[PDB]
Amino acid sequence: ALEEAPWPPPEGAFVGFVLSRKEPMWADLLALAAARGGRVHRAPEPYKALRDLKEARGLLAKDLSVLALREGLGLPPGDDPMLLAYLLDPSNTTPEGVARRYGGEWTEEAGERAALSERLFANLWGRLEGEERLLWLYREVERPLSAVLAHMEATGVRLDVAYLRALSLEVAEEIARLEAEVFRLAGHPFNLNSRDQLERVLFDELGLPAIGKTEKTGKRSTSAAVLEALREAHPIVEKILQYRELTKLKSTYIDPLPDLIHPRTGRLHTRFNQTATATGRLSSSDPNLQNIPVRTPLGQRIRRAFIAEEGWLLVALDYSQIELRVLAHLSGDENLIRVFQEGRDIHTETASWMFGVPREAVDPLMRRAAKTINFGVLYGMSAHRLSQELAIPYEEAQAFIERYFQSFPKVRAWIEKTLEEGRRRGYVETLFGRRRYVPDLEARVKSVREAAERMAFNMPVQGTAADLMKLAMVKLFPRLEEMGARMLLQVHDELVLEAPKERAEAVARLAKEVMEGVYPLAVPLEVEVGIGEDWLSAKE
DNA sequence: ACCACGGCGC
DNA sequence: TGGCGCCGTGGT
Repeated sequence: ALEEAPWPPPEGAFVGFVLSRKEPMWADLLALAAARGGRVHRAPEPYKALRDLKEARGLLAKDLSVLALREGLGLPPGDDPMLLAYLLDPSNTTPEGVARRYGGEWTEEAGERAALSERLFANLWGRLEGEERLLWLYREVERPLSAVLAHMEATGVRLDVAYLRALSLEVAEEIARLEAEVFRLAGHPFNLNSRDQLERVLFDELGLPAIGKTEKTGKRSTSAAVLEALREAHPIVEKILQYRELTKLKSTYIDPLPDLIHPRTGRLHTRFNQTATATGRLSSSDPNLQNIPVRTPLGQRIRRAFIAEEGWLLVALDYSQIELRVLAHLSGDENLIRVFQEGRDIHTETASWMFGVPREAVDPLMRRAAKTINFGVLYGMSAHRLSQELAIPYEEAQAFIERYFQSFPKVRAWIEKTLEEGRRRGYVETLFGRRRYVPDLEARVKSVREAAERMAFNMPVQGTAADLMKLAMVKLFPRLEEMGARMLLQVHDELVLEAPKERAEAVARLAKEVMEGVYPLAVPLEVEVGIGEDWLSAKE
């Protein structure tokens, strides 16, 4: 309110900034302002004014820092009340929402954003008083990570445009083949991408039985859940499912990628966000790396499109079975911990325990059953879905779930304990104290309660895995920077680096030891590491 | 263009 | 298998 001072601000001001568009690598900086002690300093020319700052403190600090890096200015992000809000409650994911909740308003003026940032930070910092685990997470994980993420987003990754052109044509050709077959079975062309038109074809013209309904529009569903069951009702059903698979891959991960190549860098600049998810896992966008298929050979073909700069090599590091390792640590189950201390193939070992047989006598189908259960228990898979993933009777599925918990009773115990903590405290927590609120545990509708139950015992595992990775990223980055290597991508429990040929194997060695020793667990952390000219070739 | 929606990937 | 980023569709 009282007088706006002229640029530049005193050291330690919070920034507010307006971009021409939300993606900083592609945006123009339209306006910059700083606030300290409630007084605002507005920048005459924003790009030059960036030079006057030593740190970006404020809402979306990381995003200003990426744009600053684009311009060759080293402007590290620092304090950011988004990070505080997210630690207090991970349903806090955006500035608008955080302002709506805690005070103030997210507007479109730089000066006001800078003033809001300063007030919110003080406010939220006060609300965190005495929350020592969350404060530890802020100082040791979230704040320093934000600078790592700025480096990753600003550096981007090289794409193999020639390879993607060839992949596009190969997929395009298979799609054309399938739609021709579909039209022949239907007797006319129609828009396969229109669920309304497909509904008419399947259930009115071809007279197939409808099963499920749609959620809100109240029509006959054509979802995979329905088509799955109808695969014998008509040969057209299988063709649609194949068509959908390929068209989703092409529309999402083949066609858009070259347009994301930045004209100034010649690289693709994946956006990373540390306040997006319920669990604390990093999120990515443009493209969303998390949803590149993980089973299909198609998924593998997409990773082949990510390549090293000439003379460099990609290094891919993955925390193997980290979710189950974390579950072993949280549960304290001695039989599960043993598997991982023995360094044995953990699904074979699981099968060995479950079925009461030596490991030599575990056959591949038994291993598959154990693998399915290991992750079904983790994610709270149903006996019904189990019996159809293994293709066995429903009652044999139930028996198999119980068999797992008889062998790993402390896992059963930990799940129930976690739900009890959640029902009593209103939230659950990770190893490090990252917190998720779970109000719908005490709910009437069975459907909703069970979804809440699943979040309640997943979040502690997923979030612990998440913060192990983040902590490792924070620790690795200054070591990589000094070698002239880069951190490029993070997805699931995997990290991808770029280093010159000559330093590649040294960088691999270094990254593996930092990641494996980032924190002591009841079981060791194991990192799978590979080196290659593309991402697919590096993951092995 | 905006939006909600079905559908699908994790 | 298991909140949201993603796509194309269809209503303004």
